[PDB]
Amino acid sequence: MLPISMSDEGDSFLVKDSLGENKIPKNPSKVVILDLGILDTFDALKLNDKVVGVPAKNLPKYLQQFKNKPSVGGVQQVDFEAINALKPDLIIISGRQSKFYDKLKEIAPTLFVGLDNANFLSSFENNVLSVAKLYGLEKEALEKISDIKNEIEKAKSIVDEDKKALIILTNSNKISAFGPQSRFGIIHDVLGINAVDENIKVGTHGKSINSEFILEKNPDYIFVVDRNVILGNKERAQGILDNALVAKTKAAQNKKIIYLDPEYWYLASGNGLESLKTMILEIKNAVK
Ligand SMILES: [Fe+3]
Repeated sequence: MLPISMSDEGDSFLVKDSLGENKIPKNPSKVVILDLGILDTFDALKLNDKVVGVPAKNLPKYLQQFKNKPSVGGVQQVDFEAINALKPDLIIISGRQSKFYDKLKEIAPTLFVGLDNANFLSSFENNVLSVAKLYGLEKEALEKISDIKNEIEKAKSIVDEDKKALIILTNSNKISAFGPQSRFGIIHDVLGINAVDENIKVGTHGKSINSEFILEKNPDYIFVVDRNVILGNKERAQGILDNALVAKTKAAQNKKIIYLDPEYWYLASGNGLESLKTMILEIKNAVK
């Protein structure tokens, strides 16, 4: 995962990222943001007035200050006609919109703020700082990055190293597991919670598993991300895991099956100076 690089050209920056190269004007004034975390970072840096389009169909509870903005669809259902009609000077995307990069780059300079699951903290810093640098706000960004570092250390200091967690996602009645360096990796990689099974190694899709696997591993914590909440489906993780095999795990018996808010974890708000902070606190409060 290539870090974002910028070179000053007076009125504009020459910007290189994993997907390509763009000329980005300084102080862009009409920004379409498809990544929810970076939307939150815009709010944290007081750049709300620079934003002209957001994915209103997936706008979570903590980003309701952007409901007034023009909708450019959802994080997957990108509305190209809407984006084009706004005439933006900058489009910002993450992993979900990489597939749309060439069409978006025909409308305006398109900055990629991907989170590298193998290098979460560095990519996050580089994403926040590269946005800040467009506006001259490096100093504000560093103070907020330093707040996140502080929250990380508060979380870490409370972790019980004798305990092991499993991370699962639920989608319809299907359960998939995720481990270190996956899309939920920060629970293991940044907050230092031990994985039950270090050998689950996956990215965005996950290992297909069942309630017998979960009992076999017998984790002390189960972190559940229920994709059914995002997709509107009738099935609920709470129903999926209410069975006799899961009931016998240390997790069920100690009431440490923890239902993480998928508006943060699944929508992947990790680029947010305030949303990352809330996710770190959600982990910390679930295990302390
Ligand atoms: Fe998805």
